[PDB]
Amino acid sequence: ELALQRVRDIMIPRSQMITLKRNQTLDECLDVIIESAHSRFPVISEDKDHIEGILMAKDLLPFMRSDAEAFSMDKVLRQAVVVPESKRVDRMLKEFRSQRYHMAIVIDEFGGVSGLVTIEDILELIVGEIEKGQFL
Amino acid sequence: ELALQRVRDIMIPRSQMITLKRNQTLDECLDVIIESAHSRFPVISEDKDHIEGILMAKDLLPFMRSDAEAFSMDKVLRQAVVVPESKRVDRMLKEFRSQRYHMAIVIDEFGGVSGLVTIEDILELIVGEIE
Ligand SMILES: Nc1ncnc2c1ncn2[C@@H]1O[C@H](COP(=O)(O)O)[C@@H](O)[C@H]1O
Ligand SMILES: Nc1ncnc2c1ncn2[C@@H]1O[C@H](COP(=O)(O)O)[C@@H](O)[C@H]1O
Repeated sequence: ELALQRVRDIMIPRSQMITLKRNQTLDECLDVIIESAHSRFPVISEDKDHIEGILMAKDLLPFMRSDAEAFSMDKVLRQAVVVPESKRVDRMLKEFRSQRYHMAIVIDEFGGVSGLVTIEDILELIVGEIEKGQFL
Repeated sequence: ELALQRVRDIMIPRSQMITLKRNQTLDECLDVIIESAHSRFPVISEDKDHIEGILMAKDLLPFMRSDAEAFSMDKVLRQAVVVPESKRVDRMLKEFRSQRYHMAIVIDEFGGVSGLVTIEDILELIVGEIE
């Protein structure tokens, strides 16, 4: 059943993505991170169609030490992985697992950002199927 | 297949739990959290047999704001959920899902802490079965 669904069917659409701007202050970033409670965030330049990388909330913790250097986006920004929306979900899960990451940026047939997908949503689909089977 | 396993079979044993002490400073907590790379931590008093609660690393972030109050353990400590070693894993998964949490403390029949169990490890069992 995983082999038959595409990432587009399970992705978080572009409009629902919680992102950070490359030049936002630490306080603004914190407001977004704390309010949304997510762990990872696409980082954009001007708009959600231009993703510069991913920020992981955990990577902020070292900058909370009493003697740490100052935070800067350049110090924590990681490269984002991009996948086409047509990718099969079983292959997406295999890729998350083998390459050891959690979030991909999803692009459509025109090259624009159509959303994001995470390994957690694939696991949610699997367990959801478990609970549906248990419902019937 | 989950119904045939017990939490004892999949738990992180007591000796391997990465914990924080109730009276640790923010710097000490950060050292443990950053080194271990975990997201959630049992909080203990004298020893791992007395769990006072759970600390979630994300709950430290509000104290990073430029105008935030000072950190203290009392501001972030969360209540811990306890389950017996004998609990069947299908029931544990149902509980994590319905109550929407990730980590439970595992105790033996005498009241001692035998370890901790997480939803991530159950999901690892499931995905392992898929692949
Ligand atoms: N930056 C984000 N924007 C929108 N949704 C997200 C984001 N990060 C995670 N999610 C969604 O929230 C779920 C829980 O992940 P998290 O909130 O990071 O624990 C994921 O499986 C996604 O469906
Ligand atoms: N505080 C902890 N002490 C020991 N193991 C943990 C702790 N938190 C999570 N784990 C385990 O470490 C692995 C990754 O979980 P996490 O670090 O929360 O992403 C899983 O096998 C968890 O069961």
